[PDB]
Amino acid sequence: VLYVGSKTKEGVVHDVTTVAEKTKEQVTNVGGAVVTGVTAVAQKTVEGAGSIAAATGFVKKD
Amino acid sequence: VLYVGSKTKEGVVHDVTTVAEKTKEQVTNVGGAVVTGVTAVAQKTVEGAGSIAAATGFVKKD
Amino acid sequence: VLYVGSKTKEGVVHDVTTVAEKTKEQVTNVGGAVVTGVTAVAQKTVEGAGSIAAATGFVKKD
Amino acid sequence: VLYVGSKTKEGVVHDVTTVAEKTKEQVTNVGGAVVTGVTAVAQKTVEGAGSIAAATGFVKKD
Amino acid sequence: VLYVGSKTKEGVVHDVTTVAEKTKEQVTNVGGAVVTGVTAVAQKTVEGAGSIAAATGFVKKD
Amino acid sequence: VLYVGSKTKEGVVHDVTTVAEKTKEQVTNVGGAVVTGVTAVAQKTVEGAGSIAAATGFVKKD
Repeated sequence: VLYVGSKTKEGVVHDVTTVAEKTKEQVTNVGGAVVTGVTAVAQKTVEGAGSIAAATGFVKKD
Repeated sequence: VLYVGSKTKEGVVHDVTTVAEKTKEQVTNVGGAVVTGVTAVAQKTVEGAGSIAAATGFVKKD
Repeated sequence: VLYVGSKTKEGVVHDVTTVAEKTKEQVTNVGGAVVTGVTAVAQKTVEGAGSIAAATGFVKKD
Repeated sequence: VLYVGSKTKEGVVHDVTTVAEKTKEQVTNVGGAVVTGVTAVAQKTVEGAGSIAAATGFVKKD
Repeated sequence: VLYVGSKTKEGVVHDVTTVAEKTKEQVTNVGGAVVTGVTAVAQKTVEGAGSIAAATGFVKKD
Repeated sequence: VLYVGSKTKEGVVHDVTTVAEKTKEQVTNVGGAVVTGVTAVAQKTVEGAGSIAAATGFVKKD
C-alpha cells in the first residue's frame, strides 16, 4: 500500500451552514428531550454491544 | 505502507458555520434535557460495551 | 511505514464559526440540563465499558 | 455583497496527475524551444498591451 | 462586503502530482531553451505593457 | 468589509509532489537554457512596463 499526493477522509463532516434570521422559538419540556440546535458527529470507530453511538434527542425509560 | 505528500483525515469535523440574527428563545425545562446550541464531536476510537458515545440531548431514566 | 511531507489528522475539530447577533434567551431549568452553547470535543481513544464519551446535555436518573 | 460559508476560486489549477513509467526521451534543439514537462499557470489579472501571458514553448524571432 | 466562515482562492495552484519511474532522458541544446520539468506559477496581479508574465521555455531573438 | 473565521489565499502554490525514481538524465547545453527541475512562483503584485515576471527556461538575445 502507498499513497502519493492523496487524500483520505474516513468519517468527517464539513461545510454545514445554517442561517437563521428573525426567529421566535418557545419550548416547554417535561421529562422528555427537546433538540433544536445543529449537531455534527464524526467518529472513525465505535465498537461495543448495546452501544448507543451518536444519540441526539434521546429518551430511554428502560 | 508509505504516504508521500498525502493527507489523512480519520474522524474530523470542520467548516461549521451558524449565523443567527434577531432571535428570541424561551425554554422551560423540568427533568428533561433541552439542547439548543451547536455541537461538534470528533472521535477516532470509542470502544466498550453499553457505551454511549457522543450523546446530545439525552435523558436516561433506567 | 513512512510519511514524507504528509499530514495526519486523527480526531480533530476545526473551523467552527458561530455568529449570533441581537439575541434574547431566557431559560428556566429544574432538575434537567439545558445546553445552549457551542461545544467541540476531540478525542483519539476512549476505551471502557459503560463509558459515556462526550456527553452534552445529559440527564441520568438511574 | 456578503458570502456565508462560501468558496470562491477565481483562477486556479488543481488535481494535475501525470504518471510516466519506463520512458525514453531524446531531444536535440537548435535555436527553437522544446517543452516536454508539465506546466500549470494560475493568474488572476494580467493587463497590458502586447503582453504575452503564460507562454509555453515560445519562439519569437521578431 | 463581509465574509463569514468563507474561503477565497484568487490565483492558486495546488495538488500537482507527477510520478516518473524508470526514465532515460537525453537533451542537447544549442541556443534554444529546453524545458523538461514541472512548473507552477501563481500570480494575483501582473500589470505592464509588453510584459511577459510566466514564460516557460522561451526564446526571444528580437 | 469584515471577515469572520475566514481564509483568503491570493496568489499561492501548495501541494506540489514530484516522485522520481530510477532516473538517468544527461544534458549538454551551449548558449541556451535547460530547465529540468520543479519550480513554484507565488507573487501577489508584479507591476512594470516590459517586466518579465516568473520566467523559467528563458533565452533573450535582444
